[PDB]
Amino acid sequence: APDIPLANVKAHLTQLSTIAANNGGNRAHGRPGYKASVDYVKAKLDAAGYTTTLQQFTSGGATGYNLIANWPGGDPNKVLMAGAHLDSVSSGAGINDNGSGSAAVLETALAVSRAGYQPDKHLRFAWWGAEELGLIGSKFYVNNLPSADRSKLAGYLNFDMIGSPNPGYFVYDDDPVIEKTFKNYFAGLNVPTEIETEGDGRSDHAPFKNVGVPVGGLFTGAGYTKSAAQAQKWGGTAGQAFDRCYHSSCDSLSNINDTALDRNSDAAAHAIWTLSS
Ligand code: MET
Ligand SMILES: [Ca+2]
Ligand SMILES: [Zn+2]
Ligand SMILES: [Zn+2]
Repeated sequence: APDIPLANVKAHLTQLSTIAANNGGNRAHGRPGYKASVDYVKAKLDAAGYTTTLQQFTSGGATGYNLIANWPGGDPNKVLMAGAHLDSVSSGAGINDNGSGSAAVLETALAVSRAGYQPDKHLRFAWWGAEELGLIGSKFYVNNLPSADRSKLAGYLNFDMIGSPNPGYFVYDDDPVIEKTFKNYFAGLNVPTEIETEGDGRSDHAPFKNVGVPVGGLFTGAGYTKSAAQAQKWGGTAGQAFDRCYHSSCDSLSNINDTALDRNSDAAAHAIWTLSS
């Protein structure tokens, strides 16, 4: 797998920050900042050769969208998917929640095209709308997939909050093979990992997990407080939240830890290449 360049991921975060500032200060469902975010991600993918689909749905009286991107080729009967929600809450730009995961998945998709990668499994990437209203966009996607198509899913990898300013390195404990793939990557960097417990079923992997699709993912922490033992293994500040700007107006470009964002972007690419071979 390629090393994902941190500067390219940060450039996507800068564009999402400008989009929020030009649209009222947020990228929330039903507000202009959300569709403008979708348009930016779609344009980058279409230029790189992906087949893109916009899936529209209505929630809370307003139109939302999921953006699905398929890399042509690979086995149609074994699909590996990776995704991230693209909406924010209405209090701010949502740069760590979840510009961080959205930008890492987007740069991984661009890296597949730049590398001229031809995977054995078919690759599909998704950016979900309306996650902050209760996983509405990912539930819409799973509820509308025919059973024949659901059975072709080999795994779904989720990236939601991966650049927290006082980070921890948490790996989901769902499918064992996906979990081992991430743990082995961090082992090679000599960075310890812990099992994800703060978010539980509260992100877009839940609808997939509930229908039997293997899932996994990465998380760097939200409102919970980092312990002394955790600061000893990862640095940072014990007694402070992992993300002091969770769902706040201060979840801006300054609310990102570059080391954690780079490590988790590189781990995302490593898992995508490893599991699609
Ligand atoms: C990964 S669980 C914590 C984040 C939560 N899904 C959110 O969007 O706020
Ligand atoms: Ca990197
Ligand atoms: Zn989130
Ligand atoms: Zn959130």
